[PDB]
Amino acid sequence: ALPQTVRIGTDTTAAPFSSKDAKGEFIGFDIDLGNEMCKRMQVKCTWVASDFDALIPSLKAKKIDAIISSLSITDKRQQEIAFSDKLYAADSRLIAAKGSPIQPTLESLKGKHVGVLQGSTQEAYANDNWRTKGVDVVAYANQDLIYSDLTAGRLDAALQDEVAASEGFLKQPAGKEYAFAGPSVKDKKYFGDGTGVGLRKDDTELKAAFDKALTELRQDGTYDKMAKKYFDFNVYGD
Repeated sequence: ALPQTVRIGTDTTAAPFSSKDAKGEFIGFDIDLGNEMCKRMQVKCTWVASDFDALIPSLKAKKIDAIISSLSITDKRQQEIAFSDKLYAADSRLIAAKGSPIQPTLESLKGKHVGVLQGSTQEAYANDNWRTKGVDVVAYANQDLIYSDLTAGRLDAALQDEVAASEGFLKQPAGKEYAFAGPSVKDKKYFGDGTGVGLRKDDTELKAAFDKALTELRQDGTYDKMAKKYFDFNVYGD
């Protein structure tokens, strides 16, 4: 049977997906999707704040019943847990000066100076596709110096998480004359097949319930209306 109340863990340091507001309520697109799905499932849902690295251990231990915390659908996680259908994309994307002809391709980037945060999935993507194929990819300890070097002209482009970059640098003053160069880069290995509700593999009824609500709230326009509160682009992706 479904839980009497579904405990959903989430990391509230992740605006505009999951944070706390001035009255201590959970807010964001993850919260909006979770709340809207639980409603269509006709099940009680309780949000549970947790560090991100605790979420999958708490789920396996049955301390919670789902995870909605921008949890990327990767094959390695798919070895230990289940996911609903995709909630939205979590892909990466190049940033460069406005007007840059740069594309996220070997052919475009060869000879260009590309920065990535050391230890990130962006660095990993950049290593296999670009660094090892002869692109000058430089890893950085701190994101602040990536952007500083970009605006200084020391880099030509930075590979960043799309939404993080869209909400951070590109809305800050220093990013005013910067834009995404080309489209997002998609790769399940490194960025997952979007994010989804994390669930225990044995909880097949719960997965079906989330997937069903999610399809209905997408088809009747609710997904698009809720996403418009935070994003001026196709956050769902393909």
